[PDB]
Amino acid sequence: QFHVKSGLQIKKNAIIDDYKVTSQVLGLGINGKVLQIFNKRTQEKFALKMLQDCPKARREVELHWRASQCPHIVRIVDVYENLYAGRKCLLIVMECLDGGELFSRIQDRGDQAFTEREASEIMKSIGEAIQYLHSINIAHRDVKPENLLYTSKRPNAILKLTDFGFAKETTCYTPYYVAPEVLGPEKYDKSCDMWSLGVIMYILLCGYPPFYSNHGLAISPGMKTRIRMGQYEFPNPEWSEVSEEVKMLIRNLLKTEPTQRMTITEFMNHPWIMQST
Amino acid sequence: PQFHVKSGLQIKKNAIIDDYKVTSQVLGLGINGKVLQIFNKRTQEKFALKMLQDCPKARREVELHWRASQCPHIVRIVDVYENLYAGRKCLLIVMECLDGGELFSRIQDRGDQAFTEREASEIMKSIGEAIQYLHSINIAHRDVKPENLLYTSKRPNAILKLTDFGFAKETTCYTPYYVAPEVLGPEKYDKSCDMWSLGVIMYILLCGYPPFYSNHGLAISPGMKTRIRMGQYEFPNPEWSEVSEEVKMLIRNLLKTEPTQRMTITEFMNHPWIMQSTKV
Amino acid sequence: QFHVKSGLQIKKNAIIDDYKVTSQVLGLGINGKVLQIFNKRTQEKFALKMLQDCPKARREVELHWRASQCPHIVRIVDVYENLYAGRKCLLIVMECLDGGELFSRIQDRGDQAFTEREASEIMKSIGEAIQYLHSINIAHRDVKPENLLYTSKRPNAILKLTDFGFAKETTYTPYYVAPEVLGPEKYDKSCDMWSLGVIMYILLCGYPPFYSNHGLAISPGMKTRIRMGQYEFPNPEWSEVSEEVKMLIRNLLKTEPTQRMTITEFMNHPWIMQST
Amino acid sequence: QFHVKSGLQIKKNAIIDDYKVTSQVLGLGINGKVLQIFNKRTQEKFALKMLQDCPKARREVELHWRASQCPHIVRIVDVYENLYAGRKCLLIVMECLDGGELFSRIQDRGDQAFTEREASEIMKSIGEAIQYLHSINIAHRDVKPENLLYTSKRPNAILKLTDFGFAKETTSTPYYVAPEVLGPEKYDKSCDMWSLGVIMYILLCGYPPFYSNHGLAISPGMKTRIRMGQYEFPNPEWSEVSEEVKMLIRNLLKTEPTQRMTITEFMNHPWIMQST
Amino acid sequence: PQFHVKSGLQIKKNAIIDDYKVTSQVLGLGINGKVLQIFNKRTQEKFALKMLQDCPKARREVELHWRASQCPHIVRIVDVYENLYAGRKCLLIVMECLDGGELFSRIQDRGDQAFTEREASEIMKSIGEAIQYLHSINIAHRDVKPENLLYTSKRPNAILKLTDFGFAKETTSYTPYYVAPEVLGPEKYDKSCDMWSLGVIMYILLCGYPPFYSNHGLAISPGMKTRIRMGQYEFPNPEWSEVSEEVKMLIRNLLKTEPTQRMTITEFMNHPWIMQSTK
Amino acid sequence: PQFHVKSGLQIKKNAIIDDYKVTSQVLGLGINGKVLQIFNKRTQEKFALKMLQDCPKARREVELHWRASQCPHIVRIVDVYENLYAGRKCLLIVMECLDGGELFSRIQDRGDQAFTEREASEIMKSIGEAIQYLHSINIAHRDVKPENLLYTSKRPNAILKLTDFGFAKETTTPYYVAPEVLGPEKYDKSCDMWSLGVIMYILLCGYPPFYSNHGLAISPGMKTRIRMGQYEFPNPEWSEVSEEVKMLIRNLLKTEPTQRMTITEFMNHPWIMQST
Ligand SMILES: O=C(c1ccc(-c2ccc(Br)cc2)o1)N(Cc1ccccn1)c1ccc(N2CCNCC2)cc1
Ligand SMILES: O=C(c1ccc(-c2ccc(Br)cc2)o1)N(Cc1ccccn1)c1ccc(N2CCNCC2)cc1
Ligand SMILES: O=C(c1ccc(-c2ccc(Br)cc2)o1)N(Cc1ccccn1)c1ccc(N2CCNCC2)cc1
Ligand SMILES: O=C(c1ccc(-c2ccc(Br)cc2)o1)N(Cc1ccccn1)c1ccc(N2CCNCC2)cc1
Ligand SMILES: O=C(c1ccc(-c2ccc(Br)cc2)o1)N(Cc1ccccn1)c1ccc(N2CCNCC2)cc1
Ligand SMILES: O=C(c1ccc(-c2ccc(Br)cc2)o1)N(Cc1ccccn1)c1ccc(N2CCNCC2)cc1
Ligand SMILES: Cc1ccc(-c2ccc3c(ccc4sc5c(c43)NC[C@@H](C)NC5=O)n2)cn1
Ligand SMILES: Cc1ccc(-c2ccc3c(ccc4sc5c(c43)NC[C@@H](C)NC5=O)n2)cn1
Ligand SMILES: Cc1ccc(-c2ccc3c(ccc4sc5c(c43)NC[C@@H](C)NC5=O)n2)cn1
Ligand SMILES: Cc1ccc(-c2ccc3c(ccc4sc5c(c43)NC[C@@H](C)NC5=O)n2)cn1
Ligand SMILES: Cc1ccc(-c2ccc3c(ccc4sc5c(c43)NC[C@@H](C)NC5=O)n2)cn1
Ligand SMILES: Cc1ccc(-c2ccc3c(ccc4sc5c(c43)NC[C@@H](C)NC5=O)n2)cn1
Ligand SMILES: [Cl-]
Ligand SMILES: [Cl-]
Ligand SMILES: [Cl-]
Ligand SMILES: [Cl-]
Ligand SMILES: [Cl-]
Ligand SMILES: [Cl-]
Repeated sequence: QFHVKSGLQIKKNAIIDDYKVTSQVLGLGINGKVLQIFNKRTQEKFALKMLQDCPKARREVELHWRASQCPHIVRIVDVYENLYAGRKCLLIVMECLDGGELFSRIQDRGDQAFTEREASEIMKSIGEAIQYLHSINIAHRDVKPENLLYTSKRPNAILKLTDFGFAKETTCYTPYYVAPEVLGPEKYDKSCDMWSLGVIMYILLCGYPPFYSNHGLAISPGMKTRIRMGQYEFPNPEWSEVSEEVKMLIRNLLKTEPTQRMTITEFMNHPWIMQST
Repeated sequence: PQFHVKSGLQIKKNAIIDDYKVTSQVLGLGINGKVLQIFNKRTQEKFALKMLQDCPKARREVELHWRASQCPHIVRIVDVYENLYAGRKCLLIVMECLDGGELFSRIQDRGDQAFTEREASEIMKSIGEAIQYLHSINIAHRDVKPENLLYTSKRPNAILKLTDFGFAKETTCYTPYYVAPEVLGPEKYDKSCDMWSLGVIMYILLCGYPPFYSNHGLAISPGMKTRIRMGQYEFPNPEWSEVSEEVKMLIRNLLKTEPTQRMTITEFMNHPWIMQSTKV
Repeated sequence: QFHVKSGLQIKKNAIIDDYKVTSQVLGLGINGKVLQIFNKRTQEKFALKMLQDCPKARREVELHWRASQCPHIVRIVDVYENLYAGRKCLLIVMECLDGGELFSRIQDRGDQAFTEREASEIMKSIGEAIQYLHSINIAHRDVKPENLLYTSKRPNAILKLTDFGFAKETTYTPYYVAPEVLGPEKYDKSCDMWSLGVIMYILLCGYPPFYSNHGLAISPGMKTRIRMGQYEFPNPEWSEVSEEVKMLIRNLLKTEPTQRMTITEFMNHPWIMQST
Repeated sequence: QFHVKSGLQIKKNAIIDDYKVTSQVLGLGINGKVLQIFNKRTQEKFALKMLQDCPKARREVELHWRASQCPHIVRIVDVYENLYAGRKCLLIVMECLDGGELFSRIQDRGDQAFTEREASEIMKSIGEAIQYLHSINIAHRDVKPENLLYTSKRPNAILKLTDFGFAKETTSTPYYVAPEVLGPEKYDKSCDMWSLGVIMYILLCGYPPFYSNHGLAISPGMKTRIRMGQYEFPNPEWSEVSEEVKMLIRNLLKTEPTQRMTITEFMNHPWIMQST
Repeated sequence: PQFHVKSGLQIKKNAIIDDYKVTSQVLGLGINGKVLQIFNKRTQEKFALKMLQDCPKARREVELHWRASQCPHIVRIVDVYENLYAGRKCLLIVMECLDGGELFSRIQDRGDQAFTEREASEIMKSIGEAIQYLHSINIAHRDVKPENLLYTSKRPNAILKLTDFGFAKETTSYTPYYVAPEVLGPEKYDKSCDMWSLGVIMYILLCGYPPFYSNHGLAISPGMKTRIRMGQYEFPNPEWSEVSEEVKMLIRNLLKTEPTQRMTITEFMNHPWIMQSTK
Repeated sequence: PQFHVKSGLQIKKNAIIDDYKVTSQVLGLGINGKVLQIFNKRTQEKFALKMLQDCPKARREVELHWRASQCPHIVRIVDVYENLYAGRKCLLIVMECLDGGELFSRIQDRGDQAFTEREASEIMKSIGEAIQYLHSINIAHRDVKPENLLYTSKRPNAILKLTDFGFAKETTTPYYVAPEVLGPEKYDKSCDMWSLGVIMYILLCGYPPFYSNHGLAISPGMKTRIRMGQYEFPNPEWSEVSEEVKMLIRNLLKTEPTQRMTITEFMNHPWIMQST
């Protein structure tokens, strides 16, 4: 169900005319740091992402804007094109997400990890952001708990997808019978986002990832070949009481062949995900 | 024919629904999009909305229509919006309403009767004013046909306006006084197809039927294609008996199969038969 | 002992020497209109498709000829190469299919729709035409009710696939060579399988799995529902429908063409072989 | 208007099975000599053009065949593809044109030349062959007295266009589509119109509008006179010649091909129309 | 119009100062170089010298001009020298002197009075003779204007001569009697721009002002440009009232915006209004 | 030298005549367009308008001028409009007025008298401030000359400002990275350094270091004297001129651009800094 949304109007006035820009770093993005800023008129707190103008920065702003129209993606308040040291730069003003990352909520749990009902609620809210992106032909390509931020510390807080630094747009017949591959032959794979959901889901349940380096390295040749081969297990200490329904859902998202992988529509209609209502 | 400084196109980014109430009543069907009926939320005034999915062809239609819009004989653009729908950008052209019906309708209403040389000269002058403006700003409409010329109102003082820039195309070291046109701006003869269309419309106004058609009611047939390529048409005596040598020769010059042999819009607008209905 | 079919012999004499060509339009094809003609000697009625000679017309005639050798594809009687208006043209003489299209038989049923046994018999006869094409490396690419015509109005009438206007040709130790090593294919046959899934859905309920909500021919919503695989089996009509046929439809309506069911798997499915 | 014509069926049997091929040369074409042959069964005399098979020979046969369907172009009886010295060759069997070339009837008249009435009739029959070719998108490109032969010596003989050695195909909202939008011309039919202007001039006085002053075949002066459009109507011969035909010639001898008269305009000109 | 055997161009290599006295008095300014006043050392006679730096464009101007020089209506080249000056090769074109002033001066001197149809047809006929020669030898001048047409002397029997081949371009890269022009030589450039220039000069001769100009006295304006492309000009009634429809139709045919619709030089030279100059 | 956050260029689309009264009084002539006198309709304030037809070179002038405009030594851009005229897009640059005259007018008014080392260093320092800004933001003006340096007012507190970006061009471990590794230069800023050397020479004596002996605009001799580096400091005028400024001129008039002095070295030279 889609509606008529407004287009992006890039403001050209200096951002300092409207906002007080502090040097408090709220976070670090793929293509730029996120600073804490304040509206000069309302005194309201906002987050500012600073990108040097270039084709990759123009893509991030453009794709984030189209996605922003969804309650599960971090809202863009304004976008400014300003000059600094004779170089153009894009300044994205976004809403504040003070509830912390999903990475933090995961670390705070530790070895305790989450229940199948707690994990299905988290996965359903991540899946709502992915279903929106995929429905508007956008693959996030960097879905991880560090990029999913809570709006507030409250128990009614919304989990929001952020950082479109790696995002990519993924795009003579009778309408009723036209096959999907005939309509839009895919430029990029959304299926990499499905693999990320499988990785996050596995972590939510036991507290560790399905693939890692045995000696705590960031990446190792062994970790790479285990990913390529699909070499992972559900260790018995933590995975003992976990249902074979969620074990099979993870198996379908961690399929090494992207065309064998589960789609976002299938994931959002899975009983284990829909249990949350 | 004097030019002035006109404003550039400022595409509005706010959602069109903030300013207008968009109805689903289809006012007409364009080359690249349907025209719907909308209402200004503040003034309650009725407007027409053309919806195009953003792409290079849609950007061309909006850009060329805007430059042409600056003429009283082309449908006026009130505003242009760039909005999102289904995660895709789209251009929404708000235009004035043309409730007087198409010139095609006024043509079927006349049937076998057709129009007089004074009535046709009236109509052809107003189409020619729209074409003279486009050609003067290096734009070839490329789809000049009665289904695209609409009347502003049903009144007898209504203006005939050119619409739909779905096929429009832009057509573009010496002493200024003496420089030949081909030296200034070399063009690929896109404008001359608009001159051919005037010849076809002129022929239909004077007799009720077209110079070229398929004998067995087909939409297009190989025989009809060869008749256009060869320049095989006639002025059947029942209807063309009373028609002057002057307008028959004007039609012969617009229906020249060789585009370089065809009459220009300046020559057409200065032809005595077209100037006969000119209020000096 | 040695099973071989004859090649296509394009006749060059004027078609009017052998047939009386009427202007009664029997139907409208992708690349040409079908006319009603009569054999001058036998007075028998035939259908004539007229194509202007060109590479696309030569492809339609060539692929339809190879397919014609199957009882489930409209038979070609003769092919003529004649001149008209100084242009070469291919005139395909075919058998008459007076039983009406499957589109008509579907519309005539309306909300009543078809039983699981009636639909499986229709699907099995469509599948026989597709299995033949795929076995000779031809993808039809326009499989829809409008291109499936019945031979006669009788209850023993055969459903035949027509119009090869979008058809396209799709093309170590022998025992162990994998299919992708022998003939690497474009992935054009799988769109025919999607078409079977759509026609099967329409048969069991009377409406398609994907349509524009506001009756449009095509809408951005309809496009994204196809790409996402957004369809359901509404409970009023799909209440008593078996989960066997629901699973068959799910496998043909897989958005990923490589995940889709092959014609061989479809023809060996118990619900399709239920017919016998 | 146009009708359904038969296509070309190239015979593969040896031509000597059906005809006796004599060595009497009937004429010399652009790409081959025309020999005198006889039907073995009927003893009837025919003309045979021999071309070595190649793309240019295939073009001549193909374009001549499409044109042959007109009473003003030399009729093709049969076309054979045979082998000689291990090379394929096309043998075109045509009807005999024993009435002599238009070149001969011109030379035989000499200084006497033709009347405006006689020249109008000749020009109308040449124009009928050109109107057919141009209507089917073929430019002959070698229109000249030597290529226009009479069927017989009788006064009711038909003048026929021959030799497609230089002929070339000129191509790849309905009511309002301009000609240049339909078929943008690959070649110029315009040069055949220039040739009609030259022949018409020769018919009225006995000499051409452009020639080399020192009897040469071609000279730099003759070339610049053609490019400039430098010709006149000398008073002894063109004194009593009407300004109607002088204006017709001026319109066909326009140096700018797009300014030149079309075949439709030529065939509807009162001076040409007067014959019938 | 017949042609004869002319001698080729022999570029002299001796220093020009061996044969001529070169003064610094500038006689005029050309597209590619200034025209100086020189004197033949032996005969003491007055000559004009164009100095071009040697390069492919200069070699083209000399080559093209040389071919055209073999005509009484084009400024004659007396000699061409290839010398070294400032360590660079250069071409020095010695031409005859045209002391009668430019046609531009004769036009300015008349002012509002302009020229009669008899006077204008004599001027136009002499310009047309230079263009007919160039077009016959496949050369388009491409800068035909009153400033490039100079008179031989101040006398009333003076000949008008075409000068400056700075923009000139060569326009070229079956049965003889019947071969069409487009089959012989298909165009490399169009001569028809020269025909447009004749139409403009003819309009100025008959009335005193051009058919196309900038309304605010600018050298060139977007309005002037679109008036040219469109073919937007008129024959204002004060001046064009008594002007014949024969010469107005001649101007209309030369100012056709479509070059293929435009009149050829042969048609122009055989037009009764142009031929009237010799009854 | 510190940089700050500046606003980007917002090209206005409304007709300029809605906000300004455009007069035909020509204030000056630029590289790509004439500068006219205009008045703000609301404030009645006087402004300068440069009119350029939209094209890549015009878009470059506006874009580079805008980035440079952020410096007090470059003519300020008030607004930029994109309007239509004769169906063609055009860029209308509204700038502040510089009514104090060009540096050129000041140099001509001095004549043979010339300027002392102290006032010539003051002029050079203010030109160098505009060049230091451009070079710091990777822009080479490429047309630095007294005609393009205008005074804001006739007052004694007037600022000398650089104008006309008609020839301007963009020229593009942290502690240890060499400049050539960071930004390898696309064009050359060093031609602006040569221009400062020429202007400095003129200020001190009244004539340029390179000129045509026979008063020509440009001559082959003048060209080879520039390429060779053939100039001198004639004794009448350059007798009491310091060897410090003679050496500064020698370093800016180095024929090899890589041997030439940078803007940072020029701005830190004692003779330039003497002004304070
Ligand atoms: O990288 C990880 C790792 C553990 C938890 C997480 C983790 C990663 C992202 C998120 Br968001 C949230 C958790 O990553 N490794 C590999 C490794 C090897 C050697 C030294 C360091 N690290 C890992 C470490 C310990 C375990 N176990 C100890 C507790 N009992 C069960 C198994 C499993 C994997
Ligand atoms: O299509 C047309 C047609 C007639 C009028 C118009 C027409 C088209 C667009 C506009 Br906007 C306005 C009129 O089109 N045909 C061909 C055709 C033939 C058979 C069946 C359907 N159509 C046509 C019909 C009759 C004639 N006549 C012959 C001469 N005597 C008068 C009648 C001419 C053309
Ligand atoms: O287009 C179709 C349509 C219905 C049936 C078919 C159809 C198509 C091909 C064949 Br072969 C045979 C049937 O198409 N629409 C959309 C539409 C909406 C508005 C106006 C026109 N069209 C449609 C309409 C109603 C339903 N409902 C039926 C009862 N349950 C709830 C949904 C479903 C689809
Ligand atoms: O070529 C021809 C020529 C004459 C007749 C024909 C001719 C050509 C094709 C056909 Br099919 C039928 C006749 O061609 N020349 C040139 C030429 C010049 C000198 C020597 C040989 N040839 C020619 C000869 C005489 C005249 N004159 C006739 C009387 N008035 C003065 C001019 C004109 C042209
Ligand atoms: O440029 C010219 C021009 C007039 C005459 C000539 C001229 C040019 C080349 C030659 Br070689 C010989 C004469 O040029 N302009 C334009 C212009 C407009 C405004 C200010 C400056 N210039 C001009 C044109 C027409 C008129 N008139 C209108 C019609 N009635 C008579 C007066 C006046 C001036
Ligand atoms: O062009 C110049 C010139 C002198 C001053 C300027 C000048 C240039 C730019 C600015 Br901003 C401001 C002044 O230009 N010439 C050559 C020239 C010669 C003849 C006629 C025109 N031009 C020049 C003239 C005289 C001298 N001198 C030699 C040394 N003793 C004093 C006189 C030097 C050069
Ligand atoms: C009190 C308080 C605490 C935290 C925050 C907060 C922190 C980070 C972001 C944010 C809003 C948007 C975005 S976007 C983005 C971000 C952030 N952080 C880095 C990564 C995930 N990438 C990105 O693009 N709000 C606000 N207020
Ligand atoms: C009461 C009432 C009756 C009719 C109309 C009316 C109908 C169609 C259009 C129109 C205004 C602009 C345009 S533009 C355009 C159009 C139309 N129609 C289809 C085709 C010709 N193409 C186009 O671009 N106004 C409005 N109100
Ligand atoms: C009495 C009677 C009633 C109907 C028919 C009848 C109608 C359509 C076709 C047909 C035979 C072959 C083909 S082929 C073909 C066709 C048809 N129709 C259009 C589309 C589907 N495309 C095609 O290629 N027979 C014959 N006789
Ligand atoms: C008694 C008798 C005398 C002459 C002829 C005769 C001579 C030439 C041709 C001909 C028939 C066809 C063609 S075709 C063709 C031809 C000829 N001649 C040469 C050139 C013009 N080129 C061609 O293609 N018949 C027949 N019978
Ligand atoms: C007393 C007196 C007054 C004038 C002249 C005089 C002036 C200019 C030229 C000339 C001879 C040849 C050429 S050629 C040429 C020229 C000239 N001028 C500039 C332009 C038109 N371009 C050129 O190439 N004679 C001679 N003597
Ligand atoms: C009363 C009064 C007197 C003078 C002026 C005045 C003169 C020239 C310019 C100017 C403002 C900007 C620019 S920009 C520019 C200019 C000028 N002049 C030509 C050259 C240097 N190039 C350029 O780009 N103001 C204004 N008001
Ligand atoms: Cl490891
Ligand atoms: Cl027809
Ligand atoms: Cl919908
Ligand atoms: Cl000769
Ligand atoms: Cl103007
Ligand atoms: Cl010098």
